[PDB]
Amino acid sequence: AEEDALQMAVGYFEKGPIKASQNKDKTLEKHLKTVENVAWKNGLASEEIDILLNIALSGKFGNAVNTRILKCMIPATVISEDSVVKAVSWLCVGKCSGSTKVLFYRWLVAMFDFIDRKEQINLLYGFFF
DNA sequence: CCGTTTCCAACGAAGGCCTCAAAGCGGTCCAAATATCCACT
Repeated sequence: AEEDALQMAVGYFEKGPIKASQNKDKTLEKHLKTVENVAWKNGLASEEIDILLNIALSGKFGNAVNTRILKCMIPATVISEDSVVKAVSWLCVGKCSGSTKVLFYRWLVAMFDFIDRKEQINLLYGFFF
C-alpha cells in the first residue's frame, strides 16, 4: 500500500537535500504529508525513530523542514535509548538552532515515560546541566 | 561647721514589638493583533 512509500521517503531522507529540482521538494513535502497521516492514524515504529531524529538534528534540510519533523514525531512504540544518546550528541555538536532545540527539549519532556531504559539517560546528567 | 563633687533612687519616653481592620490589585485565565525572525529570492 503506502508502507513502501514510507520506506522510500525515509530512504530519500537518508540521501540528503536537493539543489536544483525544487519540485522534488514539493514531492518530499507530499512525503511529509504521508508521514504525518500515518503518524496520526497509527503512529511510527521504533526502527525509523533514530534515523528521523538524527536527520532532524543534523541540520541538512533547514529549519523550515526540521520544525515539523519534531512535531510529527509520534512514538507509537517504545523509544530506544541509543537514539536519545545520538540526539544528545548531535545537540552537543552545535549545528542546531534555538527553536529546534526548544522543540526537542519539549518533546523529550513530554515523551519521557515512553522510553524503556532510563539509566543511560541519567548517565548524561552533566550534558543536560 | 559648711560648700562642693559623686554615686544612687526614680519618672519617663522611648523604642520596639504585636495585633487588627480596611483599601488595592497582582496574579491567573483568556481573548484576538502583531510583531520577532529566518532565511525567501
